[PDB]
Amino acid sequence: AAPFTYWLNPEIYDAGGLSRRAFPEGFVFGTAASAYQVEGMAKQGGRGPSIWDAFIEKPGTIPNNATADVTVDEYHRYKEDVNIMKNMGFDAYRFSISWSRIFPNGTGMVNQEGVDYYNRLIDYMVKKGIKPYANLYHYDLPLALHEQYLGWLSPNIVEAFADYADFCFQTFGDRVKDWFTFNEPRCVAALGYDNGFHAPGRCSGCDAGGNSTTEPYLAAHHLILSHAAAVKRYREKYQLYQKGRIGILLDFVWYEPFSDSNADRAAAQRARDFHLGWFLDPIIHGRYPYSMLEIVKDRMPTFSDEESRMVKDSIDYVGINHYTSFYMKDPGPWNLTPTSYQDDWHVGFAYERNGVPIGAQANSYWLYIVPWGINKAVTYVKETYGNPTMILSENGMDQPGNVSITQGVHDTVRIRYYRNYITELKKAIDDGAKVIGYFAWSLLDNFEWRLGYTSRFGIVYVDYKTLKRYPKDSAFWFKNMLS
Ligand SMILES: OC[C@@H]1[C@@H](O)[C@H](O)[C@@H](O)c2[nH]cc[n+]21
Repeated sequence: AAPFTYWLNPEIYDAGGLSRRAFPEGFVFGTAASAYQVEGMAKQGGRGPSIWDAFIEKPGTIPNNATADVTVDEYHRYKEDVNIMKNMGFDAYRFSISWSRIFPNGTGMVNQEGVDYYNRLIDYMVKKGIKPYANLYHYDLPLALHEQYLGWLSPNIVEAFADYADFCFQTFGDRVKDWFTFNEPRCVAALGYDNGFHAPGRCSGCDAGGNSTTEPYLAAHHLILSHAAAVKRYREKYQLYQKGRIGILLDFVWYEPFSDSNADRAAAQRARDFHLGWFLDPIIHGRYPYSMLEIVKDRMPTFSDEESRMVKDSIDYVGINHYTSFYMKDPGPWNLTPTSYQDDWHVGFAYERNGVPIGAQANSYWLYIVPWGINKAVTYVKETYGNPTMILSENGMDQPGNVSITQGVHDTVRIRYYRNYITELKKAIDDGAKVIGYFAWSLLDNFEWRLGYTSRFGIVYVDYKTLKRYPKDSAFWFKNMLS
């Protein structure tokens, strides 16, 4: 590469006073990824198609009709990837297992070739001293199940998921001691079924059809039951023998009141309710948020008594995926007519106060750089939910995809991002938050869902022509801070 690639960035060596000794004994630092975003071999090695394979087929879905058939090809270059992880000082890797790579049809026939891949992967991490954190679901429902009964929209999914979970616990649990059932069921439900932005692209006006007033609530409900059903398998059959732990990964945008009024304060709490409460209130309290029940009414399913008991306390810890924050305003008087889950929040978003933007915007349209947001979010979870064990399970930011190696590696904006967010995380911990780990999204630039390869989130740059890896300055910033 060009000489400027090798300029030594002084920011690499400013850890902002952070080290392992600024965190609890045993605190875990890792990176996070997902099966579809990094594996490749989408249509090979036995893997049956998922909803994203079909979704991607519609022209104009991914920019430049790009695909994840290869992406960064972690399927073949996992040893290199794990080696970078170890060399940069990380303790852990949160990956996901692909459901349809294990069960090409979602239920029934096991794909032994898929099982073999995950065994290779996990065994290699253990060999190198990287702790495996396995996530069971990251947007990749087997297409068959969507075809049979529309996947998350059917109560049939619950036992289908629990069986897949069961198999994974049986198969991988001798060395995986850290499980998550779902990555961000709120996005699975909202992007899948409210605005159709993600697979299977259902919504009120969408080509695929759908109903934004009802389907996201149906989906969310079945995701919760599926989580609880899977955890029940874990607890009853595996937990006391494998001695591991199981949680869920929940996204949480911080919602800050725009002003001190009762109205704006209530708006911010209302947003938290619909964004996080939706899943965390059932799991901690066995019930939905009050605001949701009153606003959404008949459109929300209800839990039976049995269901409520299965759902309550169905985690050993909660993963919080946190990136960004917004101001929240009371939007005036509310219609009235059901329109969508997002509309049901009855809030106004604001991105600046007194001419000052809440923060700089990263590449992604939704990502505003607001480090103090991570402190408020974690503290809120501490105060609202009885100080549960937490993992800060995703955090990072993106550069535009169209940049050269030479430019891509000097990501001092990302160094600032981490220094500042990790610093604000430390404060919330120092103040009592029971956070036991932190994971950066992501090790490698990868397939960014609807943004394709126009968004680079990695701390390692990937040349998509050659699949060669180039650690960015931020990787070295971690390496330095972690020793
Ligand atoms: O947008 C960057 C990343 C995605 O790539 C991940 O798959 C997803 O877990 C997520 N949630 C919030 C931000 N992100």
